[PDB]
This record gives sequence, structure tokens and C-alpha cells, in this order.
Amino acid sequence: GMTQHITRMRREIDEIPEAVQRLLDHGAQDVARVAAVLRLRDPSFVATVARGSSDHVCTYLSYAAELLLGLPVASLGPSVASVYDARLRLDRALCLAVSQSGKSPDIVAMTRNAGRDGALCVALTNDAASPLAGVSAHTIDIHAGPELSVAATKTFVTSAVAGLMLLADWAEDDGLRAALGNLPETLAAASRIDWPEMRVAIGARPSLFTLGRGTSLAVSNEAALKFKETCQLHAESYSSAEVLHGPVSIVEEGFPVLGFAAGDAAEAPLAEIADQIAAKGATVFATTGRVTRARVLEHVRSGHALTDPLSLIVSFYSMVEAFASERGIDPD
Amino acid sequence: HITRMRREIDEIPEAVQRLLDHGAQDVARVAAVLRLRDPSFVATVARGSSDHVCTYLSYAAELLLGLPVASLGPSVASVYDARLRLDRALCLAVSQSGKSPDIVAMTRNAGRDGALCVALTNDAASPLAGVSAHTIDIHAGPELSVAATKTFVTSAVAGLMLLADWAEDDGLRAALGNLPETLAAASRIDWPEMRVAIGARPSLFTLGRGTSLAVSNEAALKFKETCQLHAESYSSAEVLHGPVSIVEEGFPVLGFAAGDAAEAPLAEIADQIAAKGATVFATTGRVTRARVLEHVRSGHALTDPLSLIVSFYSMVEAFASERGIDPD
Ligand SMILES: [Cl-]
Ligand SMILES: [Cl-]
Ligand SMILES: [Cl-]
Ligand SMILES: [Cl-]
Ligand SMILES: [Cl-]
Repeated sequence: GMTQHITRMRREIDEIPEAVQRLLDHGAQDVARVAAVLRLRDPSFVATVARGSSDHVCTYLSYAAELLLGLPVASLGPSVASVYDARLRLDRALCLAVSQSGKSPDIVAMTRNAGRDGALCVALTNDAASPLAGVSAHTIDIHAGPELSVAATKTFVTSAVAGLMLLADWAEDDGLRAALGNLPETLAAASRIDWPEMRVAIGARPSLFTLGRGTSLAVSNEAALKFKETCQLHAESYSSAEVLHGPVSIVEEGFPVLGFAAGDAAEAPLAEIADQIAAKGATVFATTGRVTRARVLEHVRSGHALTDPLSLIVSFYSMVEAFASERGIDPD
Repeated sequence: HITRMRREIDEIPEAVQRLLDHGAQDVARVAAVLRLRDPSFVATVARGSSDHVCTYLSYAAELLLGLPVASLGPSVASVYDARLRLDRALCLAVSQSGKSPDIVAMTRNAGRDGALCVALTNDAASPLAGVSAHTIDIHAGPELSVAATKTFVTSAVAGLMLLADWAEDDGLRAALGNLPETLAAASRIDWPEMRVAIGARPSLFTLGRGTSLAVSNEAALKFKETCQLHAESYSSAEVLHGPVSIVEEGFPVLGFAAGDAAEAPLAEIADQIAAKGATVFATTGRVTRARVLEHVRSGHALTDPLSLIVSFYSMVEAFASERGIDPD
């Protein structure tokens, strides 16, 4: 009938592909200009400033910068500025600040101090007129549009895409630029996956372990965050290289395990651990054809190692929304 | 009949004294190298509890020396074998055994790529030592318990000694020098009221702000490892904004506050949470709603967290032994 029965979370997941398209179209110029400044200034290291889901974006971008450009990336605790007002040596540094609204006093303070202390500050934000924009040398509008879902899926995806576009223009990497260019298609496909077998597993045992290795650890961390946020159920993210050596036995917990595998150098080791876990009797799923014991999760590859995780997180978001809506949990 | 964990905690003060006695020359040598090298940044390489030590040392280096500190994901070397730009950097690797192939690989590659690699380890003959330019033996000695309490304290102390000598910081050196006395005092505290709260509602939330977040993180880890009960560590500036309501969970909250600029904001958030009905304890006499936890100050802001974590280890050991939990 006339009453619509689509959650805000789902509405925003179905807007992710076009949001990325708007960022690719409308943000291309600003991104190219900042990349030109970076090639000229030629900084020798990167500092990131962020909190919450924005910090998972920063983790993603830290792997991307290190793998593409070889630049070491330091995550700066905002208290260094906001509590201690320490003087840092940031000449020759890019400071990358990531924040949906750009209002957080701590993020603004750290970004302001970074500039004072020599860094070229670039903000990735959904509000170009925010306080953060005002303390940065450059602002890249992520073109996420208004978020009404607490999942804030558009903000995560577009933040990461904005940072990847910058890195790709800075590195002058045509393979990555091509993959980025095709993301709306890839993400559209990814949003049509909702992993019914995982939803049944979680319904049976309602907590979740996520795994990542290398770059995909950033989306594994994001996935655990948003699962807690939207479903009010417990989740924990681990490196697949550390999961078998932590405080608690993952297998003894009896909860489903989801391995985030991108088509990169970490795909094989992730698959290997996923299978080892499944061989102990645990319920394990992984986003790769390489697993022989763990269950293969439907996924869409992107054309490049660094864009692959964005496709996986879109599929995850879609799984979580379906899980919640069919159980009468409106995330919002 | 004391537990191995209690015996381990009791050994902490002497272990720190041996580090001061037998590690001072090695630390002074490396500090002299660094002081003249004047690296523009620091990278850290660690996993598990050693990564909490790295967090602690990251804050210490930023606040003392103004150098930004980058935590390097070991897969960058072990999986991707990426070429990094680490010219002139200090790369600090922290590992009890120094055997982890990922830690060894990231450190080896850090050196390959220009960093001066310094290992803080309990085994000077380990593979990690073998790929480092300098090795500082932490003098932790054998781990007696899964809590691995000496390893954490001595690793941090070794890092702090290095930073204090590099910075030529008399006040920090003084505090470090008195650590065995401070930590002996700290080990005699076991927070009985906290144990009652945790017994009643057996999960724990720990908080820190700035430097003390390192020990907050360590605390949650070791509570989980020793007791097999859930714990999670948050920045006090973020705890009221996370995906799950801390007050609504109904579990005790432990605020770690050092005698630094973060003490007041930690105490304020601790009181806000307490004002909402949660059971909150904090290591500061500045809270007026949350309960004050007995604690020993050390003579320097940067050494204060080591006192707090020793008291915490003592509380956990008492909590576990009383309830029939044998961590070991
Ligand atoms: Cl923010
Ligand atoms: Cl990893
Ligand atoms: Cl290790
Ligand atoms: Cl008490
Ligand atoms: Cl903090």
C-alpha cells in the first residue's frame, strides 16, 4: 500500500552507489587540486585525526597510503592537543582529519594544532562549512548527503572513497583510479547481497566475531562497530593473525565468525585461518573462494586490492539491515 | 600458599630494580645515539600486551619529545612486503620473547627501509634482537602467570628510561629511580570494594584519558585473560558516545587517572557516569560522586600509570583467588 516499509538504514544503503557517483563527479576537481599540492609539497609522513567510525576510515587509509606511497601514518590521539596542548614536530607532514559533521572540539583542536606545528591539514568531511573545515588548509567534501541512519553507511563509504581518490591522484595510479571509477557499479551489486546463511547463524547465536588481515582489518573493525550500533548485540573484530592467540577462545564462544577477505596479498592467509577455525567446529564464513572448509560468502570484487573492502562492507551493511528488519529491530 | 600471579606481582619491584641496575648502561647508550640522531618520527612494532606498552610510550614520546609516533601494522611487511619511507626514523619493537615472525618481519623491514631499530625484549638472543640495531633487555625474567605482569611493567619502564635519558629529564629519571618503592606500595592495594562490585556484576569497563588510556587498555586485556570475564576499555572522552550504553549495561567502571592534565577531565566523566547510577571507581581524589580508589603517586605524570596497573593486577589476583578462578 501507500505506507512504505523500508528502514532508513536500507534507504541509505540503496543510496550508496549514487552517493559515490556524486563524489566522483563533483569532488574530482577538489581532489585533483589537493593531490597537486601534495605532489608539490612532497610530505614524508602522514598523521590522521579522527574518532568513531571515522577512525576506521583512517585505518583503511593508513594501509592505503603505506601500500601505495610507502608513507608512514601516525594516528594522533586528540588529547595530545585538547588536553596537553603538546607541541609536535609536524613539518613535512600531511595531517588528514576525517569527520562526518566536523564539529568535534577534540578533532578540531588536534587538526588546528597540527597546522600550527607545521602540517598541511586536509579535512574529509560531509560539511564544508564546519569548524574543522575552518582549521584546515583544504577541505574535501565527501558528498554523502544527509544521513538519517545511525548506521551512517554513506559517510563511511564516501569518506574512504574521498581518501582513496586523493591517494590515487597523488600516486598517479591508473589501476586504482579505474577501480574507483567503477565503484558505483560494484557497490550497486554488493548492496544486492544479504548473506541469509549468516543471518540464520546469528539468529541462532546472537553475537559476532569479524576478522580482517591487512587493509580489510579496517572494514572488519567498522563491521563490529556498526553491528553493535544497529542491533545492540555484541561483536568483536580481530586480526586473523591474532584471533587464535587472544584472551578468549573464539571457538569455545560458539558464535559465528565472518572473515573479511579482499583480493589482495592477505586473501590467502585470511582464508587459511578461516579454515583452521572451521576445522575446530566453529561456524565460519569468509568473503573469498579460497576457503575450502569455511563457508564462501557471496561477494563482488572491485578491480583493485584497495577498493575491495568497500564492496565487502556494503554487503555486510545489507546483511545487518536484513537481519534486524526481519527480527523487528529498527536500527533507528 | 600464594598464587603464581600474586608471586609474580610481588616480584615486580625487584625486577624493576634489576632493570635500573643492569639495563641503565644499555639504555643510556641508545639514548645518546637517539639524542644526536634527532629522528623526525618514531614507529612502533608490537602485538598483544606489548602494543599497550607501545601506546603508553607513544604518548610519552609525543609529550616529552614532540615526535609523532606511528603504529605499524606488521602485515605491511609480513603480507605485503611494502617498501616504506623510514629514513632517519626510530623504530621501537616491543616483544617479551622476540620470536613472533610478524614482529620480526616488520622490524627487519623497518631497518631495511631506513629506521634505527631498537628492541625492548626479555630475550637478548632472540630473532628480534637479531634484526635490531640495538637491544634493551627489559629484565622481566620468566613469566609466572598468564597475566605476564612483570613483562608489561619492565617493558614500559625500559621505554620510559630511554625517553628520559634522550630528553635528559631529571624529574622523570628521579621517578623512575624510585619505582621499586612506589610499586611495592602499589602492590599492597587490592581494592576490596571494587571486587565486591565486580563479583556482583562480573564484567568490567575501564577508562583512561591521554597517557592513562594505555594502562586502561592493558587492564581490560588482563582482566579477560586472567578471569575469562568480559572487559572493555574506553577513552573517557568517548564512553558516553559509543554504540552501547555503559550505564545501561550495569557493570562497574574503573577510571585510570594519572597526576597529569587528563586527571580533571577523567574525574568529571567518572562523576557524570556515577551520577547516572553506575558503580564507578577512579584513581583520583578529585571525584566527588564516583568512589575514590586508594592509589600511590610516583613523582612524575608519566610513571603514575605503572603504579595504577600494579594496584589493578593486585585487585584482579585477589578477585580471582577468592572466587576459585585459577588463571594458571
Ligand atoms: Cl567526529
Ligand atoms: Cl592484520
Ligand atoms: Cl610478541
Ligand atoms: Cl576499594
Ligand atoms: Cl583519550
